[PDB]
Amino acid sequence: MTKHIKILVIGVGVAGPAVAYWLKRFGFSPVLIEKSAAVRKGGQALDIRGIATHIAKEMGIYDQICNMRTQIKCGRYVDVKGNVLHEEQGETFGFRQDDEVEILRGDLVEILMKAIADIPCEFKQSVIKIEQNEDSVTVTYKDGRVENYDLVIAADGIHSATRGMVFSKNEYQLINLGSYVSAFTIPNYLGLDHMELLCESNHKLVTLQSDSQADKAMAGFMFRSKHVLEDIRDEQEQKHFLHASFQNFGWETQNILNRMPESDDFYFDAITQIKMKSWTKGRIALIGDAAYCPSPLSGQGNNLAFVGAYILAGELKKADGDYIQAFTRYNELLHPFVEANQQFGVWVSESFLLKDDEVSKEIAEARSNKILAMIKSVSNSINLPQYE
Ligand SMILES: Cc1cc2nc3c(=O)[nH]c(=O)nc-3n(C[C@H](O)[C@H](O)[C@H](O)COP(=O)(O)OP(=O)(O)OC[C@H]3O[C@@H](n4cnc5c(N)ncnc54)[C@H](O)[C@@H]3O)c2cc1C
Repeated sequence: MTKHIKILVIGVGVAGPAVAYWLKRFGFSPVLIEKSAAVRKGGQALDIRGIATHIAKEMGIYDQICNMRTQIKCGRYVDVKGNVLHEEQGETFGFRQDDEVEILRGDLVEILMKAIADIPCEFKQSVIKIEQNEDSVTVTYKDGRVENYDLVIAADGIHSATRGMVFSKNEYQLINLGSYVSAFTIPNYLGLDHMELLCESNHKLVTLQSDSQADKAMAGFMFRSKHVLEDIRDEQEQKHFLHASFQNFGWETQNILNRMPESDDFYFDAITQIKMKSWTKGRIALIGDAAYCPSPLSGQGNNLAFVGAYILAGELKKADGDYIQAFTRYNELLHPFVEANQQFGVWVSESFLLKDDEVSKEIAEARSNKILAMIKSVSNSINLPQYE
């Protein structure tokens, strides 16, 4: 029966715990593994918008998520001289409305994990080899130990090890949107109070905010550049590149970068999308960022994770565990919605920053209203199946 189907879920992020929840709810018995020692605190702020809110509510975690929501009261577009060009309330500023809500990743994962306390999960575990035939998937762990599963569902992030292990270069594209993103936490030297400031130029923008930690501020950088690092993983090269890339930006960049060396949660990566004709191969399926990351410019990453988790578990349910039928349904039903939200992210990468002109209240406001409407449109551009 479905209960006795062995399913390995790799990655305790959003998609992994999400798909584990729905699989369990739909009569299956999944198990989770995680490379990290434990759930990482805080981190990037995730949007739960569109249909993802409906899924969250059915999961019985929506009120919990709201209890832990970000509490930015005010967002401001400012020029390099610190003048306020355009101001908006927090939710509107983040292009959210209605029941939509923003929550830090770590907080959301903790909530997700509490919702699946009955599901076996093993941290500090890593898969080093995967092999499958028609009957089974053989998983080799770090210590050389081996186990067999009927199915493996990998939710191990945009830099998916599993994707590289299972798929060839012809079976997926890493789509570069010609821009970089960086973020780190610093002392709230400005004394921001549940407020975010955003300053921008023709190719770059810098954000600075404080929210749930009063004596801390989260700095953000987004910019376009065709430059390539000799080693994109080299944190020292990242900080040198970022500093040199913003040396003449003005505004608070000097004050922010002066505090960068002492920040301990530094993050830097290219803005990238994962494009796959098929998210699956035999008994293995990718999900979440590993399968179809829409990049931070889309704001749809979380949305796609929840929807993917719901549909995949659903189609497996309807197929009574027949993964071949389910995986096909998984690819067909979900791709257009993924592609829609990915194209939105691409659009943001190409037209959010003013090409020629300097920002003003009129532009900031019109652009804000336009993005709010458009994101609402794409985030709801799928008709969610009812598996129950
Ligand atoms: C700077 C930034 C800002 C963002 N902003 C937004 C936003 O505003 N709105 C939005 O909707 N989305 C945003 N996103 C995207 C969003 O964070 C993700 O799409 C979402 O968390 C879903 O990710 P996931 O669960 O598929 O994988 P992840 O959240 O990356 O989790 C993967 C998990 O698997 C683990 N793992 C990794 N490799 C392995 C391995 N080999 N073996 C075992 N475990 C492994 C990781 O430690 C992690 O816990 C942003 C992303 C970034 C980087």
